[PDB]
Amino acid sequence: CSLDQTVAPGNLTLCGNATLFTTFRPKARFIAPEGWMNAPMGLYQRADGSIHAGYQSHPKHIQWGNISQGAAYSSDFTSWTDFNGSEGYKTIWPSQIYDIRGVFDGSIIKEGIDGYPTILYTSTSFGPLGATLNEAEGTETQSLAYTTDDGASWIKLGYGAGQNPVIYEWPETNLTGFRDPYVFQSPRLEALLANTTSITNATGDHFATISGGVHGDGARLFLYRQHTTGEFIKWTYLGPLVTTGYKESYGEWSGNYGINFETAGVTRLNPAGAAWDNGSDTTAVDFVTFGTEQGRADHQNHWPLWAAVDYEVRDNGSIEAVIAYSGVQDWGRSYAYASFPVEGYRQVSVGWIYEDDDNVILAKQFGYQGAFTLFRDLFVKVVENVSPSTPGLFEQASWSTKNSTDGMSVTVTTLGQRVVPETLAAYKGNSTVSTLAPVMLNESAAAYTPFSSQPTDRFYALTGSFEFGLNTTAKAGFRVLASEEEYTDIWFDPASENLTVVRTASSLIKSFGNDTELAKVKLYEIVGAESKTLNLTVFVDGSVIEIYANDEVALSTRAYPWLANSTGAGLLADGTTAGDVVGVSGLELWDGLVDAWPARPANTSQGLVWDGPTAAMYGLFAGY
Amino acid sequence: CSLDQTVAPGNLTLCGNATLFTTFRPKARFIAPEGWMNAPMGLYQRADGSIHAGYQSHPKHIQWGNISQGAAYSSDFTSWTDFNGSEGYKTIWPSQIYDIRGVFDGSIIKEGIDGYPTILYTSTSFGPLGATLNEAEGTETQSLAYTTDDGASWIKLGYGAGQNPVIYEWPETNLTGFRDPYVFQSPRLEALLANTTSITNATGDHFATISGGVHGDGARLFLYRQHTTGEFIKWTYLGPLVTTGYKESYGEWSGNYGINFETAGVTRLNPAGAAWDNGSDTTAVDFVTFGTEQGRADHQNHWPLWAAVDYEVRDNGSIEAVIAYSGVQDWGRSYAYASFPVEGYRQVSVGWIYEDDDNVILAKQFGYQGAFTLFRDLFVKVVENVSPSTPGLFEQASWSTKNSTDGMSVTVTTLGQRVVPETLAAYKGNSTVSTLAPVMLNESAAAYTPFSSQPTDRFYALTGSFEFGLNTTAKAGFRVLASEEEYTDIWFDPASENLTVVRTASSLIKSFGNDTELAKVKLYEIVGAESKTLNLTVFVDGSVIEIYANDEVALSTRAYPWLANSTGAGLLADGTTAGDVVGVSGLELWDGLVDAWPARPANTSQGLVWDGPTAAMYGLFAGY
Ligand SMILES: *[C@@H]1O[C@H](CO)[C@@H](O[C@@H]2O[C@H](CO)[C@@H](O[C@@H]3O[C@H](CO[C@H]4O[C@H](CO[C@H]5O[C@H](CO)[C@@H](O)[C@H](O)[C@@H]5O[C@H]5O[C@H](CO)[C@@H](O)[C@H](O)[C@@H]5O)[C@@H](O)[C@H](O[C@H]5O[C@H](CO)[C@@H](O)[C@H](O)[C@@H]5O)[C@@H]4O)[C@@H](O)[C@H](O[C@H]4O[C@H](CO)[C@@H](O)[C@H](O)[C@@H]4O[C@H]4O[C@H](CO)[C@@H](O)[C@H](O)[C@@H]4O[C@H]4O[C@H](CO)[C@@H](O)[C@H](O)[C@@H]4O)[C@@H]3O)[C@H](O)[C@H]2NC(C)=O)[C@H](O)[C@H]1NC(C)=O
Ligand SMILES: *[C@@H]1O[C@H](CO)[C@@H](O[C@@H]2O[C@H](CO)[C@@H](O[C@@H]3O[C@H](CO[C@H]4O[C@H](CO[C@H]5O[C@H](CO)[C@@H](O)[C@H](O)[C@@H]5O[C@H]5O[C@H](CO)[C@@H](O)[C@H](O)[C@@H]5O)[C@@H](O)[C@H](O[C@H]5O[C@H](CO)[C@@H](O)[C@H](O)[C@@H]5O)[C@@H]4O)[C@@H](O)[C@H](O[C@H]4O[C@H](CO)[C@@H](O)[C@H](O)[C@@H]4O[C@H]4O[C@H](CO)[C@@H](O)[C@H](O)[C@@H]4O[C@H]4O[C@H](CO)[C@@H](O)[C@H](O)[C@@H]4O)[C@@H]3O)[C@H](O)[C@H]2NC(C)=O)[C@H](O)[C@H]1NC(C)=O
Ligand SMILES: *[C@@H]1O[C@H](CO)[C@@H](O[C@@H]2O[C@H](CO)[C@@H](O[C@@H]3O[C@H](CO[C@H]4O[C@H](CO)[C@@H](O)[C@H](O[C@H]5O[C@H](CO)[C@@H](O)[C@H](O)[C@@H]5O)[C@@H]4O)[C@@H](O)[C@H](O[C@H]4O[C@H](CO)[C@@H](O)[C@H](O)[C@@H]4O[C@H]4O[C@H](CO)[C@@H](O)[C@H](O)[C@@H]4O)[C@@H]3O)[C@H](O)[C@H]2NC(C)=O)[C@H](O)[C@H]1NC(C)=O
Ligand SMILES: *[C@@H]1O[C@H](CO)[C@@H](O[C@@H]2O[C@H](CO)[C@@H](O[C@@H]3O[C@H](CO[C@H]4O[C@H](CO)[C@@H](O)[C@H](O[C@H]5O[C@H](CO)[C@@H](O)[C@H](O)[C@@H]5O)[C@@H]4O)[C@@H](O)[C@H](O[C@H]4O[C@H](CO)[C@@H](O)[C@H](O)[C@@H]4O[C@H]4O[C@H](CO)[C@@H](O)[C@H](O)[C@@H]4O)[C@@H]3O)[C@H](O)[C@H]2NC(C)=O)[C@H](O)[C@H]1NC(C)=O
Ligand SMILES: *[C@@H]1O[C@H](CO)[C@@H](O[C@@H]2O[C@H](CO)[C@@H](O)[C@H](O)[C@H]2NC(C)=O)[C@H](O)[C@H]1NC(C)=O
Ligand SMILES: *[C@@H]1O[C@H](CO)[C@@H](O)[C@H](O)[C@H]1NC(C)=O
Ligand SMILES: *[C@@H]1O[C@H](CO)[C@@H](O)[C@H](O)[C@H]1NC(C)=O
Ligand SMILES: *[C@@H]1O[C@H](CO)[C@@H](O)[C@H](O)[C@H]1NC(C)=O
Ligand SMILES: *[C@@H]1O[C@H](CO)[C@@H](O)[C@H](O)[C@H]1NC(C)=O
Ligand SMILES: *[C@@H]1O[C@H](CO)[C@@H](O)[C@H](O)[C@H]1NC(C)=O
Ligand SMILES: *[C@@H]1O[C@H](CO)[C@@H](O)[C@H](O)[C@H]1NC(C)=O
Ligand SMILES: *[C@@H]1O[C@H](CO)[C@@H](O)[C@H](O)[C@H]1NC(C)=O
Ligand SMILES: *[C@@H]1O[C@H](CO)[C@@H](O)[C@H](O)[C@H]1NC(C)=O
Ligand SMILES: *[C@@H]1O[C@H](CO)[C@@H](O)[C@H](O)[C@H]1NC(C)=O
Ligand SMILES: *[C@@H]1O[C@H](CO)[C@@H](O)[C@H](O)[C@H]1NC(C)=O
Ligand SMILES: *[C@@H]1O[C@H](CO)[C@@H](O)[C@H](O)[C@H]1NC(C)=O
Ligand SMILES: *[C@@H]1O[C@H](CO)[C@@H](O)[C@H](O)[C@H]1NC(C)=O
Ligand SMILES: *[C@@H]1O[C@H](CO)[C@@H](O)[C@H](O)[C@H]1NC(C)=O
Ligand SMILES: OC[C@H]1O[C@](O)(CO)[C@@H](O)[C@@H]1O
Ligand SMILES: OC[C@H]1O[C@](O)(CO)[C@@H](O)[C@@H]1O
Repeated sequence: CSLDQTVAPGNLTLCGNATLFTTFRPKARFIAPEGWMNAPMGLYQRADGSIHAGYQSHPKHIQWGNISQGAAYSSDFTSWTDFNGSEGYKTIWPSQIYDIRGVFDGSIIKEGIDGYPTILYTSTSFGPLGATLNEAEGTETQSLAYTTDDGASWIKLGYGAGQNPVIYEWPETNLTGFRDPYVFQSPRLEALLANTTSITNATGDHFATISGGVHGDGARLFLYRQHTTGEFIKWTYLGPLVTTGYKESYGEWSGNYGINFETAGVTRLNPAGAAWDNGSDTTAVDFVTFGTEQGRADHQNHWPLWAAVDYEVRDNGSIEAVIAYSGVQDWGRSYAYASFPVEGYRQVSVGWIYEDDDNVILAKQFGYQGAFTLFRDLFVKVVENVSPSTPGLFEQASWSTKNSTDGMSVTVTTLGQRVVPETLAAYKGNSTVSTLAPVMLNESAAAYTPFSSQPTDRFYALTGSFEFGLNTTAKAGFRVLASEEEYTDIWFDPASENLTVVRTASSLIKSFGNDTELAKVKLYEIVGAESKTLNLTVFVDGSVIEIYANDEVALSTRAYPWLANSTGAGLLADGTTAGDVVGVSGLELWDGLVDAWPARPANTSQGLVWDGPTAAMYGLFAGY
Repeated sequence: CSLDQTVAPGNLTLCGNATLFTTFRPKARFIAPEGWMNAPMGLYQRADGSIHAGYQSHPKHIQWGNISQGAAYSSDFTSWTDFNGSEGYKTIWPSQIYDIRGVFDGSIIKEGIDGYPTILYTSTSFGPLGATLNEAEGTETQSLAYTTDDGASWIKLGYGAGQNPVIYEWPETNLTGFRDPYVFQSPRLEALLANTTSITNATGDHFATISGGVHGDGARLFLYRQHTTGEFIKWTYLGPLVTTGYKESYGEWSGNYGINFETAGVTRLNPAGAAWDNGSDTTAVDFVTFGTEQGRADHQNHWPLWAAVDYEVRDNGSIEAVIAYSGVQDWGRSYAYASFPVEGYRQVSVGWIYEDDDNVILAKQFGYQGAFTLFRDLFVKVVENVSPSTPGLFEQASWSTKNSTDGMSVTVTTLGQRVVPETLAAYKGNSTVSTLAPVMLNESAAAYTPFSSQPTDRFYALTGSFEFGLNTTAKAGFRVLASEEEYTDIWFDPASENLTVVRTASSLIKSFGNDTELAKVKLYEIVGAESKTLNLTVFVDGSVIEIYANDEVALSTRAYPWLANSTGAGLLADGTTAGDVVGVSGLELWDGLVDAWPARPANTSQGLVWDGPTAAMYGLFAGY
């Protein structure tokens, strides 16, 4: 195994375990110390203002199994410190008959058992488990644990009647899934249900959704309400909150609802961030975020979606969330988005970016799999003075429109997402910042124009505002992780409304994915404007490429160039002419970002292990 | 619920949990503090000379489940002290994917991992488990744990390749069972295999048997040998040690071999006790003790058996234990006998006495189920100068015969069992001892004759020597736990060779078992004698009646009389006449015995719990 990155890669499958640990590894984001990670979980702001982040974790392995909560904390979403206890960085693990098959996703009751932060999580036991299998009741249940030391450790309630698991009865038969309890307070839902509490007897101040579906009949989000305030054992099933059809799609801008939901959450937002009103704020909108499975031919059959909803109260004292419009939270290789409340009326969302090595060819050589996305503030994005001639505006696909009184302008509303400002400030302050001169891409533009200042490594950010003619057929964007022989091209094509990431040349290593990523982006044209603008921001972090457009569209992907000099960046131009000009301004490069794990050495591998021949006998985990 | 024991019992099923805790409870023997217990396990003599005894335990329940090792220690087999740790009196419990379904029986390697006492135990996981079910490989495996604090706690080896479980591959297909590893040293087997170690490469000083069988083709005891001395991960399968046929019986004196073995062990004995020679001691005999299942219509389909064996070395470097003669370790409501070595060339055996409430009618009201037998020294019983006219002598059923040179006398050899002398000494010393006058049972004998001194409670022992004519048709024995209305009759009938316990009047409470117990007893007639003698000893301990005859035959049973005065005892006589006289001598009553758990209060119930609706969903444990 040669690690010479000045020549073509050899047969890297001959390399030992974790020999490629640092080669492609993100440095500026949340990632486990080593091994397998997937979904964020147990997210909460602690009493001291710091953020506790959990994650689905399988240390010393590179496939899923014995799934546990790994955890860490941060005062700024950006620089993190691992917990370190008797199980290393794990804080909850399989240990009881009810959760021995895995401690799945869970969420936080901030004032729970004996006043302590309390997690409600999916406790899994034996049996077929999956949306395409014949799962039975008991295999997935919901259980409680609480922490007396701010997340350093958790104490589970005892196993038994009136204790764990606390939710085990399936609310409907033939479920495709029954997991990922999302606990939340909602003045909105309390106000809506206040006249029906005699029907259900559920009067608690916490609600919980559980994600699943029904075999042959689409996904379901099930709503529960805490039966009594200050008591956490009894949760009353109200009814289905979200019901979608088997592989139903709301359209091209909205992914596909698949057969089963995962990691669903409920929030309420206004233009500033989180909204805690009862319905009285006319600018606030109710949202559900959710993953779907088996409604996609690629991306591990997974869509991370969101929908704006209008709540209706049913006669039996339950809530129907009627979908008003429906979108995509991230168009790339990410899934399992979780959101949580943060001080200052914020709702912050973070997901999991998987690798692009689906045949598991170099996973052992990495010695790890997975990272988080960046942490994102959610809010209601409002665009005023939108021109009615904006193409496709009244499809109202992943947005709503409200006409002005005179019908000559429109107010557009949709889900906004932006990187938390703490991370942007820390990144900028720790980076070498180059402000670049604006450029007109015209007849003289090369296909690729390197920036006047170049990155020094695979840890950087770039931004630019691309101004297009209203009838342009030109394409423009950014090339990143670029040498002569390897590069990744991020294009926007206003005529098709497609943002693409072309990865045919991303790496000389052929075992990594090289399919083109695609997001839809609606450029809302402004009344009186003779152009339309795309604000495009890209974070490059080891192998992660994380793209944001107009504080609305997000696309996370992976590129694994071998060569040490495949770090360059610049502007892309196609079909720009003297008449069809793309103006690029507000150009800036941040080289370096932040070391997100300052206490960790460069190599935190502890080696990899095999579970042995019993892994195949039990049939639960791959075993490596 | 009335607890008035001076009048007839009411409907005792209306009584609360553990309200009958003290009513029928043994006081003078090993028993858990509360709840369910079954098989002894993890038996060893510690470095300080004390005895560590483990047991299959389910606290706060009255049926089997979450099965764990409860433990205690004693300096004299008789007075015990519970361990007390983070899990109360438990010291090993289900905690890993490989043992989450139960920590089954295991045995001790005295100098094991890092020189510490080490247990090899059956670690169970999910799936059908049972001799009549379709069990699969992995459901029962064998795992190691070691203790650094003399049994107060145990540390399991890690889960994985080259660690736990250490034995998982089935040695043959379609096993009925694969459990109860019995680890032992054997100079005998080492000497027999010494010329074959090139064939197998197994040269360790520990052997282990695993108990099971093959579907449709009878029971099997599988022999393993430690691959290398001082190393405890690798155990090499040699071959089947004992092979018996599907529901095969060696005859009337030998029970039935059933379909599957449980709790099998291997030992070597001589007339004094344990034998540690290599084969050179011509007085020593190799024995296997084992439980069988599904070869009996009653007694929970369970026979606790033993066999004398002659070892043959196979060409593949394995051992066939050929059965020479075959007997019964206890004829009553006991099972799961374990034996272990004790200083002074002793092998000590102890089993589990189950209740006689198979429909679980009063188990909750008890608040516990089960006890141990007394601890028994094993040895080779030798009877010299036996008359060849002893009826049925040359059937050689559960004994062997060796003729004298002149053919006029016989030496009989069989398995001897007697209560450990420490217990007999402690019982006698703490009791009020009444030595009773000898009696001739003749034409004037009443059916029942109370002893001149009577017990004061349900904790006593009695012994007597019954001398019969060689052609007697008289019956005699002992009545115990007796008032006018309730009593239990222990009869010997030399003409049929049957020792019986008639329990039709044992209790006014009709839900307890009342079937007649039966053991075969061979009175070996001595050359020149004009009579034959039965030495009969009975221990009465709460509800336990434990009977020993001629240091050979054992019969454990249960009687639950309601009335407070159903404690009396005396002699039974049937068909005694002027011509057919039974002489009774050596009569002695010990009233009181010993408080075996001096630190425990009278009521050690902690209440009972229900596992809740998930117990039925998981399908592993009853849940109560
Ligand atoms: C199969 O069998 C299994 C084994 O038996 C079984 O699992 C066990 O289940 C039981 C029962 O559910 C569990 O017992 C509970 O334990 C809770 C604490 O759990 C944490 O701590 C224990 C013990 O920790 C000590 O020991 C360990 C090991 O040595 C050390 O590491 C620790 O440092 C600590 O050591 C100190 O103490 C020792 C003595 O105990 C000393 O020896 C030592 O020197 C130290 O000083 C840990 O073992 C636990 O770890 C395990 O679990 C975690 C997850 O939780 C895993 O991550 C980990 O790997 C382990 O598996 C864990 O860390 C107790 O809190 C709990 O007791 C409460 O609940 C019951 C009711 O259900 C009450 O009876 C009891 O009174 C307690 O309730 C009171 O207190 C709580 C909290 O304060 C209140 O909320 C509650 O209202 C109540 O308050 C009352 O009192 C107040 C005043 O005090 C009053 O104001 C109130 O009004 C009120 O009256 C219970 O004991 C046990 O942990 C399980 N063990 C394991 C190993 O899993 C399994 O379920 C079985 N399976 C089946 C299918 O049946
Ligand atoms: C799913 O995930 C699960 C969770 O991750 C996973 O289970 C875990 O598996 C791991 C890996 O197998 C287990 O880790 C092992 O733990 C052994 C010790 O186990 C005992 O102690 C721990 C820790 O105890 C501390 O913390 C608890 C909890 O707070 C306290 O109660 C204790 O008092 C104690 O507290 C002190 O220390 C803390 C810090 O650690 C402090 O915070 C605290 O303040 C105190 O000071 C317990 O948690 C264990 O309890 C659990 O298990 C028992 C059964 O064992 C249950 O009954 C119980 O309920 C719990 O479930 C337990 O009591 C370690 O010995 C072991 O490390 C050895 O092995 C590995 C190799 O496999 C080596 O890397 C390592 O070096 C060690 O080997 C050396 O040492 C041994 C023994 O000394 C030697 O034999 C060996 O040769 C070697 O020697 C070397 O060094 C010598 C010099 O030192 C040298 O001379 C030699 O030459 C040689 O080089 C390992 O860490 C972990 O316990 C499991 N945890 C649980 C909760 O189950 C599960 O498997 C996963 N499932 C799947 C399917 O994957
Ligand atoms: C004395 O000890 C016991 C422990 O043994 C303590 O706990 C009780 O344990 C018994 C079992 O011994 C439980 O009985 C079972 O109850 C089931 C129905 O439960 C619901 O109703 C009761 C009655 O009002 C409620 O109290 C329960 O509430 C508790 O549980 C819920 C969770 O569901 C918690 O949220 C609460 O907080 C409580 O903890 C429940 O709401 C019932 O299904 C079950 O029925 C079987 O058994 C009976 C009798 O044999 C049959 O009539 C019936 O047909 C079922 O029989 C089954 O038999 C076989 C084998 O099981 C199966 O193959 C068959 O198909 C069939 O299903 C049973 O009655 C009791 O619920 C439980 N009580 C608790 C936890 O409070 C006592 O508390 C303790 N007493 C004291 C004072 O300490
Ligand atoms: C680098 O990290 C790894 C952890 O990932 C460490 O451990 C190794 O892990 C790999 C898996 O990643 C193990 O590979 C598997 O080995 C099986 C055969 O094992 C036996 O042979 C090897 C080779 O000589 C021995 O080393 C083993 O000894 C160890 O295990 C025994 C217990 O059996 C212990 O007692 C010892 O002490 C050792 O610990 C064994 O004797 C093999 O069956 C398995 O095969 C699958 O995978 C390969 C490749 O994909 C296929 O060719 C094959 O067809 C099988 O594919 C399966 O694929 C799917 C999904 O699994 C199934 O559905 C199919 O039906 C099919 O079965 C695999 O090759 C390796 O054994 C293990 N090594 C150990 C523990 O030593 C490394 O140690 C670590 N390296 C370092 C230097 O630290
Ligand atoms: C019944 O018990 C008696 C008394 O223990 C046994 O007779 C004794 O046997 C020993 C050992 O051979 C002798 O040393 C004693 O002299 C005998 N004592 C007597 C006759 O009082 C007798 O062997 C036992 N019988 C059976 C059939 O087990
Ligand atoms: C980058 O590295 C490759 C391989 O060493 C080399 O061919 C190329 O000229 C280097 N320089 C660039 C792309 O500027
Ligand atoms: C990282 O550390 C692991 C564990 O010690 C080691 O096996 C591996 O070779 C190291 N990799 C690198 C790139 O240093
Ligand atoms: C309430 O009504 C809805 C709509 O029919 C139904 O799906 C839900 O199950 C009901 N809730 C109950 C029965 O608790
Ligand atoms: C909204 O405005 C557009 C453009 O003027 C018009 O076509 C449409 O009918 C208006 N909708 C409503 C509800 O008035
Ligand atoms: C660099 O990043 C750290 C960690 O996030 C942050 O606290 C610090 O303020 C940053 N440095 C600046 C802004 O100069
Ligand atoms: C075309 O673009 C280049 C580079 O921005 C610029 O120098 C030139 O002035 C542009 N042409 C016109 C006509 O503006
Ligand atoms: C024993 O008790 C019962 C019921 O109280 C009584 O009838 C009998 O006379 C008592 N005395 C005996 C059997 O000596
Ligand atoms: C024994 O103690 C248990 C637990 O406190 C109690 O429920 C039961 O009534 C007691 N039984 C007796 C006979 O004292
Ligand atoms: C050794 O031979 C016996 C008799 O055929 C057989 O049952 C056993 O499995 C053999 N041992 C092996 C193959 O290890
Ligand atoms: C043993 O002795 C009996 C009685 O004398 C006789 O019938 C039998 O044949 C003898 N057995 C042998 C092997 O000599
Ligand atoms: C009573 O029993 C205890 C406990 O077994 C024992 O140590 C003691 O010696 C006995 N008392 C005597 C023989 O007087
Ligand atoms: C018959 O038995 C009684 C009681 O033991 C005794 O008094 C009497 O002497 C016996 N008869 C003969 C003839 O020995
Ligand atoms: C003695 O026991 C046997 C069972 O081994 C039985 O067949 C026989 O009928 C019994 N006879 C008497 C008289 O009890
Ligand atoms: O690791 C298991 C967890 O990951 C998910 O499948 C999302 O991909 C969740 O539904 C589950 O809780
Ligand atoms: O409790 C389970 C244990 O009990 C037995 O079944 C004996 O009755 C053993 O074979 C097993 O190890």
